[PDB]
Order: sequence, then C-alpha cells, then structure tokens
Amino acid sequence: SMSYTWTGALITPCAAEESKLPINPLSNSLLRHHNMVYATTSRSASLRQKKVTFDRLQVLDDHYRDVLKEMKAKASTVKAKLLSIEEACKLTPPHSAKSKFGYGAKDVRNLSSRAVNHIRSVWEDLLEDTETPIDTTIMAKSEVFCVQRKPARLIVFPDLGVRVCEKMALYDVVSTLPQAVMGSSYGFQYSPKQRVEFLVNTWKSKKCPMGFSYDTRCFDSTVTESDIRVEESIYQCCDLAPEARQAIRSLTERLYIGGPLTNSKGQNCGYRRCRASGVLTTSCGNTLTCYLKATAACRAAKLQDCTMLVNGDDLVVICESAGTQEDAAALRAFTEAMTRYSAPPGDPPQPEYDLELITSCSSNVSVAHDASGKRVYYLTRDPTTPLARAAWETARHTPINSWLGNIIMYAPTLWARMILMTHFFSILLAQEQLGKALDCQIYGACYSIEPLDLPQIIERLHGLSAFTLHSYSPGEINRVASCLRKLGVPPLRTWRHRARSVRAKLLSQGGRAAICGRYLFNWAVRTKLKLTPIPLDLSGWFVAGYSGGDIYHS
Ligand SMILES: CCCCN(C)C(=O)c1c(F)cccc1OCC(=O)N[C@H](CO)Cc1ccccc1
Repeated sequence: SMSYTWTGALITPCAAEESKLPINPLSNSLLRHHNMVYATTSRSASLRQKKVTFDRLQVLDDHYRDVLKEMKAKASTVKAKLLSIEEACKLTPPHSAKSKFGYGAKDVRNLSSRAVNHIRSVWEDLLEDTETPIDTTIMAKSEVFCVQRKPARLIVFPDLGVRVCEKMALYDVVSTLPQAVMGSSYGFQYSPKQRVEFLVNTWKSKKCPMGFSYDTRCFDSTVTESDIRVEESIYQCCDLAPEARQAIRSLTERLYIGGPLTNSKGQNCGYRRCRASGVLTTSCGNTLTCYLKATAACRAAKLQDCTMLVNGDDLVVICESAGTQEDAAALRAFTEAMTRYSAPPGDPPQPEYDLELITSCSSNVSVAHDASGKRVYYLTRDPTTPLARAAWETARHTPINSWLGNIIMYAPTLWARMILMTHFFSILLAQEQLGKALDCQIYGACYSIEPLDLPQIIERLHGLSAFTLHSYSPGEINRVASCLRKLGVPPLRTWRHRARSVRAKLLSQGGRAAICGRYLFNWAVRTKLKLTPIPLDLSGWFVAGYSGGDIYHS
C-alpha cells in the first residue's frame, strides 16, 4: 500500500519560519560563513512529501518467521507495568506541544484538573473504542544544516492528551522490552564508552571481521501495517494489566498503523499507512523492526556469525569474513533480503575490514591517548552539523538546545573540547548562567541539566580520560581542520587562547565553576592540575537507556 496519500492541502507552519543564520556577534565569533548555515522550513515540504510517498511491496519468508518467534519467546519473559496518570504526567516535557483541548504541557506537569480530567477521558476512550482513527498533526520540522539543500523532515504526532496515555500503557514496555528481546545488540542501553566497548569487543571477537552499516531509505515510510501489527504481537507477549492490553491493541489500530493527517491550519491533509515519527513506540518499534529484518536477512544471505547493533533505524552488522568476493556477494544477498522485507537501501552498503571506517549512529570509532600514552577508543563524527547548530542556537534563543547534548555525547573529541566547551562556557560565564539548568534535547528526549555538572556527567559517560586525551589520529585532525576552513571557524590556536581565558575566570570563581576550569580545560595549559575522580541522577539514563522521544527526565 501507499505510505501516504495527500488531498492537496498544504503542510503549513503555525508561525513565521527563519531559514537563514542571523548575523550576530556571538555566533560570528564561532562561525564566520553565515550564508552556509540554513534551517529547513515548510517551504521545502512538498519535495519531502514526494520522497516519502511510495508503494511498499513486502514479502515475508521462513527466516523472518523463525526470527520473529525467537524474539517473542524472549518478550514472553517480560512483565510490564501500567503507569498512573501522575507518573505519565511527570514524564511529560515542559515545552511539549500544548493540547488542542485547553491545556499545555505545564498544566500536565502541574497535575491541573483540566489536564488530568481530559487525559483520563482520553484513556477511557482508548479502552472503549478500538477503531476510530486518532487525529494527528503533520508539520515540517525545523532543522539546521550546512550547505553541500536538504528538504524539511515531516513530523507526525497526536494530541498531548493521547501522548500522556501512550506513556501510561507503554512507557514500561518501551523501556524494558527491547533489552529483553535483543540483549547486547540493543544499542540504546549503552552510554558512549559502553557502545565503544561493545563495538571494539565484538570486532575483536571475530577471527577475521567484516562489518557494514546499513542505511534504509526513509525508514519510517518503509514500515508497513504488517510490521506494526507484528511489533504489537511482541508487546502482547508481556504480562500486562487488562487495561494496558486494551490500550495497546486500540493504539495500534487507531494510531500506530496509520491514520489521518491534519495541517496546523486544521485542514485535512492526507492519510498515513506507515510509521508516525512522533509516537511513543517509534524508537522501540523501529529498533525491533530493524533488528528482526536484519537478523532474518543475515540467515538468508548466509553471512556468518553476524552480530547486530541496532538503534532505531540505525544498523551496523559485524560478522565473520568468508573471503572478499564471498563477502561482497553475501552482502548483496543481505540487501536483496532486506529489500523484500520492505527495508531497501539508501546508500548501497559496502563491506569494511577496519572498524574505524564504519559510520554508525552518525559516528565512527577513533583513537587517541591518555596522559600516560595508552590507547583510548572513543566516538566522533564530522563536526559540521554540530558546529552549524551551535552557531544557530547561539544567535537564536532556543528554550530547548542541542549543543549541550552534543558536548555530552562527544566530550572526548578534539572539536567538542576546544571549540564547543570554550565557546559556550565563555558566553555562559559572561552572562552569569553557568548554573542555570538547560532543557537539553538528546535525540527526541528531554533532560534538564546545569552546565556546571558537565564534569561529573562526562566522567561517568566516558571516563576520566576524556579530560586528558591528546595525540588524536591524523584522519581525525584532518577532518576537523577542513571543516573549520569550510565554515569560517577561527583556527584552533584562537580556541586555545579563548579557553585559557575562560579557564582563568572559571578558576577565580571557585566552587563548581573551578571544577569546570580544572577538568574541562586542562588540555589548554602546561602546568596541569591534578586530575582525580570527582567526589548522581544517572538512573533516568542508565536503567532503561533511551527509550524514545517526548520523554522528560530530571
Ligand atoms: C539516556 C540518553 C542520554 C544519555 N546519553 C547521552 C547516553 O549516551 C546514554 C547513557 F548515558 C546511558 C544509557 C544510554 C544512553 O544513550 C543511548 C544511546 O544510544 N547513546 C549513544 C551512545 O551509546 C549516543 C551517541 C551516539 C553516537 C556517538 C556518540 C554518542
């Protein structure tokens, strides 16, 4: 069937859209070539609609059915909890889209009567009505990139009231089931240093390893009604409260498998028969679907000892080599199988025989050395997009931000350390906001974090070596260097000069600021200070990992 059908009504914005990087002193100190940085808008939405709209031809086979039953046998060990309205409300992001029913995310969080009464009514409706399609809004998402232009991504989400009900029925499921089903291959359970450990150990565990990332084109659109019902069949193997079982069955038929699209102006926009980007089960569902399809395709292709690492639609496979011609051919057979499964490639996959050449989760493993000269593996990526976004959020007030999560994810990197930390710490210090908690977007989720806690966070997510790395690899330095010339970012000597200046200010204030000076900026001085383990709340991160978007943790 068609992933989408359209009536001709437009994908509308509900406010003016900015597509150019403003000319502003603070962002200009970071990046000079402002004309290279752009934000997507609803003006490119029709181009995206064309790409995401197509017919899906799915053909399932014995390997798929075998793998599906192996997954269900493991899902069968799961016992899941129904969340109370209060628990689901506290998981609601503060700046989450308001309901069209007279209340907003803050009213939800405060347990206001209007909000709670309405959420309760929505829940009872899920229990009563198993068929009426649930309305969704379609919007063009505003995302920032560097030229060489991407059309806007389209986001699909239901009303606030429904989102809170999804958490009630399925939060515990999305947070515990993927690990029970996929074990070590479930990527979202890992901190960055633990993802590196698994990739390095899996690689080292093969006699002759071969690995590849697999890019599925427009994954959400490739997701069929069958996939979504199969996904539900895995959820139904959990021990569930009667009302959760019903709310899952109703959400699946009324929301998950598809439904009507309304634009911001309230106009009937079209119809969806594929994955909605903005529902609770998107991340877990995509992960389970991508894992099932890949696991079965490996058997079909006869790849050997194929270890998966799956994070939503992001896939990396590491296996035993059968020789070079054999590998090329088996990988083409793997692609042919995924294609029948309705998971066709975007960029053709290629076999790799070096772990550092594989890009997965938009990152690659690289190597540096700690103060004692020992090798430390860590994740990095091309810094273009992170720098373009840091510049945009510097010039444009963003009640939400992406730069802080970037520093946390990429802390051991040369670029996050010399540029990002230096830049944002200089500014927050001048503005007396080092201590101000920020609402940090990490993938689709939300975390409240004070910049002053960065050292403790980094030491846990990456180890104390993140503050001592040096001797980065030539390829990494090469890549960083070329991006700075391309974006007009001042050279590293200038960032060193800035860091020394902010480091001295951080030290002079003492307290938590001085801890930031000592750990975050020790790379910038000779007279290194003693780096000992720093004398919290990492549970919301560690117990379930990243369980999906529109989730808030404090
Ligand atoms: C819990 C969500 C926020 C806490 N962060 C930031 C995490 O990492 C994280 C964590 F600390 C504990 C548990 C799970 C976590 O994350 C899930 C996940 O898939 N993370 C990956 C790394 O494995 C992010 C990443 C991908 C590529 C390159 C660099 C970093």
